[PDB]
Amino acid sequence: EVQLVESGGGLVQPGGSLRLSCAASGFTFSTYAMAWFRQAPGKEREFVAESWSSGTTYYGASVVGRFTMSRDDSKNTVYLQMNSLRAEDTAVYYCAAKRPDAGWQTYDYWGQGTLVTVSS
Repeated sequence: EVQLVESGGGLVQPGGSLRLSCAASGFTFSTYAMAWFRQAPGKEREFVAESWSSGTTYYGASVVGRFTMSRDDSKNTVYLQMNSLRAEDTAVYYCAAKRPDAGWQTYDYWGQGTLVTVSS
């Protein structure tokens, strides 16, 4: 079955940086959109970033200019580079995958997440 596996979570101080990665298999990676979402304690899941093999990449309003996402289609891996981290970036971060022929909010596959804590 499809696997999406996040790596890289942990504790970072405010102002620090952290890079997450997500390894994908079991579906046609090159044609899907890959995305990062996050869920802060007790809140609804929030869009973070999305990237297509065409190069098109875009971000949530709260993170644009601080986070960057990249994809390595040759290695079935995506990355989230998080800079200038803030306490309110604390969340479980999830990788997700979306078919090119699905509605723009329909994500078929979800990783199990990685915890990121930003605290002094």
